[PDB]
Amino acid sequence: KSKFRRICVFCGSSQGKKSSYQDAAVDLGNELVSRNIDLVYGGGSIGLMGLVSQAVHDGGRHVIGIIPKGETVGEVRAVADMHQRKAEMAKHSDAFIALPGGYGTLEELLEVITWAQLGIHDKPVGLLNVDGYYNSLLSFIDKAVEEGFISPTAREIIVSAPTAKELVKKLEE
Amino acid sequence: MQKSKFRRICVFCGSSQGKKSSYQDAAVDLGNELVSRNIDLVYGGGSIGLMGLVSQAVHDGGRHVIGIIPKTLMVGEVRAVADMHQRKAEMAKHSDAFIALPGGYGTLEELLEVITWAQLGIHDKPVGLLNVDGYYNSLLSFIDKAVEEGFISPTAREIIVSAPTAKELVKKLEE
Ligand SMILES: [Mg+2]
Repeated sequence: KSKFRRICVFCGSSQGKKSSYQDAAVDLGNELVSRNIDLVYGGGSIGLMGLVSQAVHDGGRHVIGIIPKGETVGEVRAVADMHQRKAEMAKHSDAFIALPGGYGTLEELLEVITWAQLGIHDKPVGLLNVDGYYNSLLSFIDKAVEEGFISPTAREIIVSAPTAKELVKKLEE
Repeated sequence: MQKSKFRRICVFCGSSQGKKSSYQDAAVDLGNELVSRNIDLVYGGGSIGLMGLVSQAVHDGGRHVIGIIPKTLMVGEVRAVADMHQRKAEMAKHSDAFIALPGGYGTLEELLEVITWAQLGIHDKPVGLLNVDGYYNSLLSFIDKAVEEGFISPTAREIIVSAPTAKELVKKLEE
């Protein structure tokens, strides 16, 4: 049995131009279903977001979408604002994984990393770096670990892998 | 004869001062740019790393400085709010634009949050990067990618303004 009851997945509300990223989202969803882990997410039915949330739901697992202020599958939670949204999503998950996404996923994925670095939480954090999507952002962190702004230890907060299967294999340890 | 359209700008940055003095000079020049433009500061609230260099530079220059700190722990004014989220909200509400000097996870998260809100149209405050010796080059390239793969609209990439010096950066923010 997985040490996680729920994993908060941040990802593209857009589907992207490559079916490769779309298949990853679906696979990640099936990985949660198989490992008996439920899904926490930002809600809605659009983009890689829809796929994984629908994939997890279709597989029979529980899905919770937390929105601020398309349709959200599973249990929906509407909160005050985007701050409360990130507050809530992070207060009910046992790990955070980001799939390729845009500014949205970045910020959320970074606040959580900053929170894990500051001690606020120690949940694992992972990047599903498919087709090299996150390569640069991943080198920038290194540029940040080289110049003196991020410690080699905090850099390790970021777990990465090219596929959902292997990716979860690392978070579980 | 010159007036900036900014009552105050918010500055985020590295808890450290970076390994290159070129980064420290950029934080000093940035504060001297705000002063030279009669722009006050909206920053965190410490005396270490780059934060200290830019806030003290603005203070010495005789401009107003406001630093918001989470009341958890513990120049110019000092405010303490409940949590880290209320911190960003105040800092964002009390400033006209946003700029980032080199920094780590926290700086990058403060930045992506205000940039993301501009994307959603919540606010229209300019956001800029003080690119010291190419520090953010790879971040700018990742975004370029996040534009080619269809996750960041061609226009949303233009939210991030950037330049190698504080003067060159504030001119771009002015528009
Ligand atoms: Mg841990």
